[PDB]
Amino acid sequence: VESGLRFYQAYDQSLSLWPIESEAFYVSTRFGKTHIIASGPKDAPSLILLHGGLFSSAMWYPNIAAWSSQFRTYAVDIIGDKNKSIPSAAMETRADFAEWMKDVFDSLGLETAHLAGLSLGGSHIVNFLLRAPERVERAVVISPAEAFISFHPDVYKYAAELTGARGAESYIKWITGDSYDLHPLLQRQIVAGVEWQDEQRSLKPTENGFPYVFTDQELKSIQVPVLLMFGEHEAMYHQQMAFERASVLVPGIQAEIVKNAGHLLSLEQPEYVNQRVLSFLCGGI
Ligand code: NA
Ligand code: NA
Repeated sequence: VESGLRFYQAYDQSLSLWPIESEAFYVSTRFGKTHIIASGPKDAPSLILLHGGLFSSAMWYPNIAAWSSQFRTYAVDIIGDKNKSIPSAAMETRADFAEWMKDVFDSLGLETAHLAGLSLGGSHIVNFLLRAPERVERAVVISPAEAFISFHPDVYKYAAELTGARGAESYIKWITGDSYDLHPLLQRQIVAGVEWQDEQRSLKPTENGFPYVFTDQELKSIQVPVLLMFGEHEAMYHQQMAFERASVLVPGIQAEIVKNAGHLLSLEQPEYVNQRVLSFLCGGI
């Protein structure tokens, strides 16, 4: 609608921050046309990027130049969230999420890929590497939306109030923390995203979907290299407990808690995150 136009306009603004050339297009999936922003050398290994809830692929601007030197990066807009992907059938269960991603891989012509993701996209990645390990090279999970530990009860109050601008600002103020401000373009886009009343693109809890805490049983079964990163100031849960749990259960995991950052780790400490991910991704033998 009218709000939808304002959101699409804000998204296009945010994309002026993209530091390199890229190709935007849609791929077909059984859950709808999924928006991709692709960058980097066309013969380089594949890297799928999954944004946090409400942020869209635009949030990768301070990481994309570093990662697209050595990888063909595909920044994927999670279908059913506020972004350019266009939902058909609602994506509802954790099985659906992995099927959606298989279709994305398929439409992109990819047998395997590296994946890196924040928050919601981080939780997609854990779900994907569990259900489709054969399609995953190396996996990077940053500030995951649950997955390793339960949210603070608070999280649901903030989520429930995402019904207009006031709610979005309140969410942003809380999630960023007192030490970090979003770039004004991203601030605007996220607010306009929430203002846009579109239920098909509104994130909501579903029966056998997200949010989800993976069981000891599931986590012990992980068979791919995982890099797990939390910020010391993570507002959404006790990152120490998530760290301890992941470290104990996941075979060969590299897990860490980064100083002077909260939830939005790839945005707050891009210099560190950029290189840490490059180092991990090129760590395969
Ligand atoms: Na802030
Ligand atoms: Na915390």
